[PDB]
Amino acid sequence: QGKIFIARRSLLDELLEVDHIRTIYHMFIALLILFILSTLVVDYIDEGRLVLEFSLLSYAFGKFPTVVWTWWIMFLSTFSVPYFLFQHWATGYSKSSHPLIRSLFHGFLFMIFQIGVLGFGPTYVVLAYTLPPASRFIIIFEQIRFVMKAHSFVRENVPRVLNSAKEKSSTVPIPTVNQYLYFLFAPTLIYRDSYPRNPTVRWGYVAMKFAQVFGCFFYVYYIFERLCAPLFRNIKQEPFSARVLVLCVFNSILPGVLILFLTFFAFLHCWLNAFAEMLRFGDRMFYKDWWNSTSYSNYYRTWNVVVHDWLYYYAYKDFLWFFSKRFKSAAMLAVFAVSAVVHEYALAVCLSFFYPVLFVLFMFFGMAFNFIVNDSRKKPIWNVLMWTSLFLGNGVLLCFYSQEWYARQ
Amino acid sequence: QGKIFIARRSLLDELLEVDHIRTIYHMFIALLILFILSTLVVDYIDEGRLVLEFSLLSYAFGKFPTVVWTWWIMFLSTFSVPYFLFQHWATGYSKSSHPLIRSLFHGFLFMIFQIGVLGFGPTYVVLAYTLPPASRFIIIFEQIRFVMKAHSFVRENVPRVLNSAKEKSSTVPIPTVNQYLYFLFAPTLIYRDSYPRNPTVRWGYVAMKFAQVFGCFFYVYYIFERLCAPLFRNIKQEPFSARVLVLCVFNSILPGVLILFLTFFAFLHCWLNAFAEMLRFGDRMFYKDWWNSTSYSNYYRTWNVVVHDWLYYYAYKDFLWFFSKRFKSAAMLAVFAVSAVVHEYALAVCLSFFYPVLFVLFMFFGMAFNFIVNDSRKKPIWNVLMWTSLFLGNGVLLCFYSQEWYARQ
Amino acid sequence: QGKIFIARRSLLDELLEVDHIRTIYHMFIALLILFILSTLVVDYIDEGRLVLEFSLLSYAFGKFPTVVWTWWIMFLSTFSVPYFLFQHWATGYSKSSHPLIRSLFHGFLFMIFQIGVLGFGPTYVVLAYTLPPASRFIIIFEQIRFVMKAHSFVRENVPRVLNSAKEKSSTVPIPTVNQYLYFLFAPTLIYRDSYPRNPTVRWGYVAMKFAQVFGCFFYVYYIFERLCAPLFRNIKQEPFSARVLVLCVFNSILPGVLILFLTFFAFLHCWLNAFAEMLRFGDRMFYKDWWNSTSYSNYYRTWNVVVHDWLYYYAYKDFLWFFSKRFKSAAMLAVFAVSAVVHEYALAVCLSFFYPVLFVLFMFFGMAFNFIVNDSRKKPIWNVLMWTSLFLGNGVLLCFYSQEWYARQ
Amino acid sequence: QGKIFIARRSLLDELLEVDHIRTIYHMFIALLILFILSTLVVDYIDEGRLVLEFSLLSYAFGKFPTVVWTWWIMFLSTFSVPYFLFQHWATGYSKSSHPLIRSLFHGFLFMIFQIGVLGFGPTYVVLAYTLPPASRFIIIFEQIRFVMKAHSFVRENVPRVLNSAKEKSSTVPIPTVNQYLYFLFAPTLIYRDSYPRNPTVRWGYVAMKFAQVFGCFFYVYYIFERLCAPLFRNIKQEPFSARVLVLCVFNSILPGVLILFLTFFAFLHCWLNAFAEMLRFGDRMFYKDWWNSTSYSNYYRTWNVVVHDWLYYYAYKDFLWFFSKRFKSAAMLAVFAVSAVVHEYALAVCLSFFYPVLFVLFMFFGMAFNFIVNDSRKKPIWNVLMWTSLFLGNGVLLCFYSQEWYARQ
Ligand SMILES: CC(C)(COP(=O)(O)OP(=O)(O)OC[C@H]1O[C@@H](n2cnc3c(N)ncnc32)[C@H](O)[C@@H]1OP(=O)(O)O)[C@@H](O)C(=O)NCCC(=O)NCCS
Ligand SMILES: CC(C)(COP(=O)(O)OP(=O)(O)OC[C@H]1O[C@@H](n2cnc3c(N)ncnc32)[C@H](O)[C@@H]1OP(=O)(O)O)[C@@H](O)C(=O)NCCC(=O)NCCS
Ligand SMILES: CC(C)c1cccc(C(C)C)c1NC(=O)NCC1(c2ccc(N(C)C)cc2)CCCC1
Ligand SMILES: CC(C)c1cccc(C(C)C)c1NC(=O)NCC1(c2ccc(N(C)C)cc2)CCCC1
Ligand SMILES: CC(C)CCC[C@@H](C)[C@H]1CC[C@H]2[C@@H]3CC=C4C[C@@H](O)CC[C@]4(C)[C@H]3CC[C@]12C
Ligand SMILES: CC(C)CCC[C@@H](C)[C@H]1CC[C@H]2[C@@H]3CC=C4C[C@@H](O)CC[C@]4(C)[C@H]3CC[C@]12C
Ligand SMILES: CC(C)CCC[C@@H](C)[C@H]1CC[C@H]2[C@@H]3CC=C4C[C@@H](O)CC[C@]4(C)[C@H]3CC[C@]12C
Ligand SMILES: CC(C)CCC[C@@H](C)[C@H]1CC[C@H]2[C@@H]3CC=C4C[C@@H](O)CC[C@]4(C)[C@H]3CC[C@]12C
Repeated sequence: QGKIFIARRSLLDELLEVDHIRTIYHMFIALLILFILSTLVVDYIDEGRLVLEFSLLSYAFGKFPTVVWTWWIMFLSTFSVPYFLFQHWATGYSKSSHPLIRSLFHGFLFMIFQIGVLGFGPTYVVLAYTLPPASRFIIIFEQIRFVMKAHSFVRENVPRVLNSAKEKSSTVPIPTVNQYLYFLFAPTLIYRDSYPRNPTVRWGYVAMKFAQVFGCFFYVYYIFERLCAPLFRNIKQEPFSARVLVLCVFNSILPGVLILFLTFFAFLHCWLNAFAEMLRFGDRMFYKDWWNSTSYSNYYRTWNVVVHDWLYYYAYKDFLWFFSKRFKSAAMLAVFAVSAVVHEYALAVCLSFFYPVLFVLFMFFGMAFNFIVNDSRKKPIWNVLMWTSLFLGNGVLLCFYSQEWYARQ
Repeated sequence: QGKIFIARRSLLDELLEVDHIRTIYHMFIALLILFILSTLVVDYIDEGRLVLEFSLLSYAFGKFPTVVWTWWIMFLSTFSVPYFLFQHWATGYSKSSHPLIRSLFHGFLFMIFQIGVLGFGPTYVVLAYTLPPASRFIIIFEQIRFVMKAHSFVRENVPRVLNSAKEKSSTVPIPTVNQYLYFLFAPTLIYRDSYPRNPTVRWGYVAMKFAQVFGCFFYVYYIFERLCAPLFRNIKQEPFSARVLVLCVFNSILPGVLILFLTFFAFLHCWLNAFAEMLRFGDRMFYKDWWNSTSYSNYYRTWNVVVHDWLYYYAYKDFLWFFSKRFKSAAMLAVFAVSAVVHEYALAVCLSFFYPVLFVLFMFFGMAFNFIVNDSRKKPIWNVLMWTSLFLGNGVLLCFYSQEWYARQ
Repeated sequence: QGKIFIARRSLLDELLEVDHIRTIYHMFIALLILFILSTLVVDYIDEGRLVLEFSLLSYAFGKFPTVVWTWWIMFLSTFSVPYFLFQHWATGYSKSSHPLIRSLFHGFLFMIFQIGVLGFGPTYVVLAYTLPPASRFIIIFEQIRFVMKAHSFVRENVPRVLNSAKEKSSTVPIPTVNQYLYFLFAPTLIYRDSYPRNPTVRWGYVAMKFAQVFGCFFYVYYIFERLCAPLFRNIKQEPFSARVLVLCVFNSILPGVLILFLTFFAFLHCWLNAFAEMLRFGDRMFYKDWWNSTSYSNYYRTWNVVVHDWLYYYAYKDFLWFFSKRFKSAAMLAVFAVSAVVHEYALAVCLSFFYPVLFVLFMFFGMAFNFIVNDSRKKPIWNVLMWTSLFLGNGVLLCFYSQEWYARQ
Repeated sequence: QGKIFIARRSLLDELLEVDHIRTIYHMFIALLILFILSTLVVDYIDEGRLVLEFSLLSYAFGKFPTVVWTWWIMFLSTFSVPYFLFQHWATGYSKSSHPLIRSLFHGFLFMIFQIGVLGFGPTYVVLAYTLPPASRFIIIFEQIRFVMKAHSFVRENVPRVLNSAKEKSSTVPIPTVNQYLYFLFAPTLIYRDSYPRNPTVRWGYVAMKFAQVFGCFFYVYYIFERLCAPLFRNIKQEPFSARVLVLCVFNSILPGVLILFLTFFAFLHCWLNAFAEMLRFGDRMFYKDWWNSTSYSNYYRTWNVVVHDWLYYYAYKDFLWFFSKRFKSAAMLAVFAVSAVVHEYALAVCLSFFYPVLFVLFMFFGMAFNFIVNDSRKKPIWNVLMWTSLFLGNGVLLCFYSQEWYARQ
């Protein structure tokens, strides 16, 4: 039982040298160049000399030093406190000084840490110090990382000591500082001990990926500056829903499709592969072929495997363990709820306004796209119906939120 | 020396079942559905119940009886006259009734046919009897077809009779009229006798291809409303060239790439393979792998093979035969001159206005791109600069021609 | 039992080179020239320089785009639906998924196709969308063709599958779609597989036949002006039935015999042999020697063989199979009823007026002539009474229908 | 030299049992019946009871007894006088009582007989006794017969005695009364002695032919009564040549074609075969296949052979003998002149009015159709051009003459 790690290459890495997929890479590079050329020409003819600095990224990433030290103190807390609270179980169940009291005491001491440090601290600085929207996503992303890393650490290592406590006069297994610190930078949220590793670090591989991530970040910026600038920055007259909403949703698809592809490739594939090569890591199978998946049969699992496995093993299966067996119902509702609640919250903090049609779109449809679709469907038309729904869902998302953001200015 | 036919499949047809490119097929199907849904919703809320007749295709495909009018007279003339004039060499050089004068007499009669009946006839019809754009294109496209088919027939069969005439008292080779007629519907412009043929015909294949061509034609129509209509039909105020032109070119790039991909797949693969399957034809190498091609060194010989072969074998090589040896300049400029004038002729007749920037764009840059890039460079950066040049070239093409067409009213 | 095809030539084609019947060909050619010369001289002295457009054919062959409109939808439907419904018996009786109900279900679907798409469809088109006479006749003629072709396809191939179904675990015979399509253009309404075929095609033959059919169509047009126009177009005064009717019938006999001979030669021989040569078809016994035939005993089976065979094999013999044995009365009246109603239907739709004297003339006399004359009489006096009956019958037909058509305005 | 007689059957007699030409016989019988039925019905509804006697034939054949005795006295004169004048040469050149005087004396006695009896006598009775037009043709026809029979008798038998006169003490050959009287009823105008004869008279053959001649005569009457009655008996108003003349010529073709066929079959073939069988006669090759002849190459010779041979041997060849050799000019003009002069005269006597466009049509065109056509032409198109010219020539003839006849009443 549990996830088992096998030394594999990433799917898209081996699939980017077929000599037909490398074309699409070059097409997107060519479109990056043509975006840059267009923006530089337009900005040159509008003003005097060409724009030196971008000016959006200065506002978007505003008070950066306060993001650096709040990340540092969050990193120091999640490194020190969970490890020290678990190292307090060095005695643990060996002497057994009245069990049932100390177990739930240290359990409550873990919970007050989880809420007190990561619940308030990250939210307090972003809300109180009036940080800008793009810069706030970094703190919230890293918050959701470290709360997962801490709970994963506690949930996996407790079974070791709790099983080993039955054996009398035996050496208790406790994780060391080195391998836990290694896990806290690793690109997977499952085990603590002896990950499958590669022989040597290339260092040219990590350089090319970090260059692609940089190129992707600029692409995402230029997407919002040309695809989402002209029609959201400008509009303010005859505030009616007669036809303009359908066209605003329609014209926001083509930006949304590229944003979805860039946010995948930049972060999920390219950024994690770079850290998986820089720091020795062998699995690299953290996404799968969702491209030809039946709608939401594999798409749920195959999109992010690292965060899916987190939810599958420690939220879904632990819920099923707590209720023993036989539901396939409110357990499925609870894992969809917590996933939607984490998203709506993360988005709500950054723009400081609420209006989550996102939750209704994740709650109503996220159920609909699993219960009335099934996994056994094999017809290719269902891939079309997935890709229709994904296109429209993301287009409606980007439209309504960027409308709402510029509406409050 | 001449082209040698081998029983192959179209590379995309072979490659479309690899399970990653069938995604891209479903991506474009899904975008068609979302384009149809968007247009039907907008039309419903705008006017009445829903769109009954499309309104654009009614104007564009206007006087269609006077196109069938044209095509059938054009088909009967190009079937009857070229073969009958060549079959009149049955006596040929065998009798030798004072040769050299009768040969040039029949050559003159064939030239008078080519210019008077196909060069002047259908172009007089479309200009004299007023026809709308997209309807004229059928007449001029099918005109250029039958001019090539007629020239291909005579030029290949003259060497047979002349070589057979060298050795006197022999059975003069004249192709039977089932052959040539088969060629007149076959999807290649090269040989007469014994093409490679498949053993059976599927007919489910051709039904799927004509279904796709029917879907592509609509896709292309949907392109003109939801993708181009707003920015061309509407704009009529403040006639200045300050920032609007660069924006209009940039906004017209993204429809452009889709038009280029749809006109490629629909005609060159799907429609042409449908005829290549319905009729028994075995070669089906109408286009090579031009996706992963070096920039402009080989794009010309891998984009459209059937037209390239016609040019390379009958215009280029015949010019090199006439000038004997060693130019690679007069021949290069001659074939470019023949192709670019015919393209300008094709696109100048339909809209009845001239503005041949398309000619100078193909002449000036198309030379450079052949000569500065070379076939010796193998680095992938050139492929990026091909896609950059093709995206910009097509975006400038569609923008400027539409700007000019809509400006004449 | 069924018809057995043997490689023959058309009897007239064989007989046209006997050197005395080639005179009669030249007699009718010479009369065409003298009809053209007479009409051109009259038109010159009457109005202006000469007749530019014929004026009758402009009205008669009126809205011809909405006929191609019809024919192509009708051709695609009768090609696709009948074969696909029959091909759906690929599973057939081999699987035996509860037979007797699915067989009648597909039989019902085929009946709904036959009535709704061909019985009601084209007749609705010609009546709803107003069309002139001689243009409607094309739609209803080609309608009746595809109804017979569709019925002939199913009725011949059902015995194959049922006899093959008796012996289980065998390769179910289903005709390939090159066959049937070949049949759908072949000039006979009987078999599917392996017709007798000639070794080569002449193409000078078909050019001569289409030249003759083109000449015959005009001959028939020339008939309506110089032969009928004066006595139908003009007469409008003193509405009495005193002597004018007998004179009008007598004057309409001599055009009648020419119309009967031209409609025979042009369509049944010349046009049908042109298709029988252009396409490879070997039988060509579309009509026997009905010239020297006993009066009405065998005229029916020697006049038009392709329609007679369809009736005799699929209407007459199937009715005798259904009623088992011994009637020669119910079957005779049934086939007469089917033919006379279809003829009246064909001639009632085109002029939109009814007056079915043609039905009672075929019913009352056509019975008598079959029964009183018999196949046993061999005296030449009966042949005289056939030609007397046919001359009078056609003269009364043309007179009364034209009288009625010209009277409705 | 001279015509040589061979025992042959008539061409159309053996050709009327092919089983395809017998059809045309039955078609013309069927049209005879339908003509009779139409006329009897029309005459019944117009008047009281149906017409008992025809009434036209009573006027047409009026004073018949005076035609009988003038024929009798003409027959007695042409039998008695030429034979007695030639029997006066029983001495002839035997005693030779001053030759050169008696030869030209008896030659002048023959000429005064020829002119005095047959020139005046026949013309005198028809002009003086005011006989009707149809009845006059009998006297003129029989006049032209007996003048030919008499000149043929003299011209052929003179060479016998004139050659035999050189031999001394030899029996002179003189024709007997029996064989000359036999010749005077025979259906050929060439020899006097030992015609090729058949074994036995059938008597059923002559009965069938005389029945056909009677049926043909009635057909010719009904042709003039229905085809030439309604439009020539009636018309008298707005006497202008604007368009009516072209239509009157056009509508008179179809009568003219049947008149030409009936006057051939009735008289030439059927009437002569009847007398050729009744009275023993073996040649019967007095017409040939003119149906497929090149225009006026064989038509001149092949139409009537009996009257052609008369002109060829005794007018044309005797003229060529008198001028020795080498003309092919005024001899050809003279034989065309005498032939045209005999026709125009015969037609002029019966209607008593002159107006011969017939002579201009025989003189101008009869030359044109021999000198500029030639005999060596072999293309089938020339048969069409003959049959066009024959149709128009006879149609113009019947129109203009029957117009002129009713114009003078
Ligand atoms: C003329 C045209 C076919 C150019 O390609 P091309 O004529 O085939 O080029 P060539 O075959 O003459 O050049 C041969 C050289 O290319 C190189 N080469 C490399 N690979 C080669 C290969 N597989 N085959 C041939 N040559 C190759 C070699 O150096 C070779 O040298 P060689 O002379 O020893 O053979 C092409 O421009 C044309 O006809 N039409 C396109 C123009 C047009 O329509 N533009 C519209 C606007 S985009
Ligand atoms: C039904 C129709 C084919 C009549 O001909 P038919 O059905 O072939 O006549 P049958 O073959 O049934 O009659 C057979 C009898 O004819 C006789 N007969 C003579 N020669 C014969 C031959 N060569 N073949 C068959 N029968 C022959 C025999 O007595 C034979 O007797 P049998 O029963 O022992 O065979 C014909 O009327 C028809 O279908 N359509 C024409 C009607 C129409 O459309 N009229 C429009 C107005 S004109
Ligand atoms: C795409 C085009 C610029 C091009 C690039 C490189 C090489 C070639 C040929 C000549 C070998 C072409 N030209 C072509 O393929 N013409 C045929 C078609 C075509 C395309 C556009 C036009 N014009 C509107 C000019 C005419 C024909 C393709 C789609 C339909 C037929
Ligand atoms: C000539 C006709 C009355 C006739 C006599 C005897 C036997 C038959 C067939 C049914 C075997 C027919 N019918 C026919 O041949 N129909 C086909 C055509 C036809 C003729 C007339 C009409 N009408 C205008 C009723 C329809 C079709 C012939 C010429 C064009 C097609
Ligand atoms: C069904 C309708 C919408 C027509 C869609 C036509 C589709 C099938 C065509 C249009 C353009 C085509 C693409 C052209 C470019 C490439 C790049 C190459 O490296 C992989 C194949 C791929 C991705 C092609 C696959 C098929 C394709 C996507
Ligand atoms: C700044 C630039 C370099 C970033 C571009 C990111 C590129 C490499 C990413 C973005 C989306 C990706 C694509 C996502 C969808 C598919 C469909 C699948 O069937 C084949 C791979 C393919 C075509 C992927 C290949 C790589 C891809 C095109
Ligand atoms: C009162 C009735 C019986 C008289 C009818 C006379 C008939 C028998 C005559 C009149 C004209 C004749 C025709 C004249 C023309 C030709 C053309 C030839 O290539 C075949 C014979 C044919 C077809 C003849 C056959 C017999 C014919 C039809
Ligand atoms: C070229 C144009 C004017 C079309 C003419 C069609 C001709 C060739 C057709 C029409 C009617 C036909 C005729 C129909 C009747 C018969 C009677 C038969 O016993 C001999 C053949 C014959 C005489 C046919 C020969 C060919 C024919 C005359």
